[PDB]
Parts: sequence; C-alpha cells; structure tokens
Amino acid sequence: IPEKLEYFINKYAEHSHDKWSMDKLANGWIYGEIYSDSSKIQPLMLLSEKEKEIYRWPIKESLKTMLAWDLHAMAEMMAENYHNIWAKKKKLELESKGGGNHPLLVPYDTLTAKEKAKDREKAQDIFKFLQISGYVVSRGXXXXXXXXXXXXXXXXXXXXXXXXXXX
Repeated sequence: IPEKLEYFINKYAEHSHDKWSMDKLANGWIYGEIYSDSSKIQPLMLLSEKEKEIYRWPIKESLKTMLAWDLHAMAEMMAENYHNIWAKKKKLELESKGGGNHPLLVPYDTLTAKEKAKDREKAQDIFKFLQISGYVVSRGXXXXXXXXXXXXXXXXXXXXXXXXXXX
C-alpha cells in the first residue's frame, strides 16, 4: 500500500459513492432511518452501513495484489483475482456447512461470459480512475530475433553435420 495511493483510496471511495449516488437518485432513494426495500427508504441515502463499504474494502487489497504480482492484461488478471477470492470464500463456506455444489467451482478458463463480465465491470471501474490519475501500470524486432535464433540453431546443426561427415 503506497502512501500516495493510500491517500487516493479515500478520494476514489468518495467518487464511487458519488457515482452510486447518481445511480440511486436516478432510481429514487431518500434518506430514512427505517430499513426497508419496498418502501424505498434507506438510512444511507439498499446499501446499508457496512454494505456501502463492502466494495471500498478490497480496493487496497487489489492494490496490494497489483504490487505483489499491458492494461488489458492487468484487467483480466484483476478479474481473475475477483473470481478467485469469491471462489475461495464460497468453497470455504460450502465445506463448512456441507452444502450443495456450485456451478462456479471450476477453473476461470471455463466460466460463462457473463460471470467474467460481472467482475470485469468492477475491474474497469477501478482501473479508469487509476488511469485518469496518471498511474502507469503494467503486468510486471521479434521476427528478426526469431530469424537470428533460427540461424544459431542452423549453425549448431551445421557443426553437428560437420562432426558427422568427419567420420
């Protein structure tokens, strides 16, 4: 957790709260201490106290995985991490309670497109703000080099052939 990014965490939390506020004012949500869903009344204007910070909490964790591990590659890796953390939580709870089998208990290269899009949405949401703030992030000629490698292999083969023809 870098110091300047730790500073920016609060500002990004505020910006995401403002975006969700625009969404909830488009939908219709007025502040009210009583908890309800059919009455369209919530005390944090259906995001509760902890529910408002559920998505803010793993931003720092995503940053730590970023540091511990170009742009599309980071997006797909962050999506993979978003699915891996949820898969670990789900498998842990199902092993704890001995429940049913979830169709999401499969490697990420098999999932349906919607299951990957769901986490890719949040991934791009957090990445666009990192891009606007000037944070250059990555994962962390070719034909000519290939031709050179081929030439070296050919030289080795020629050495071998000379050794063989010497006999």
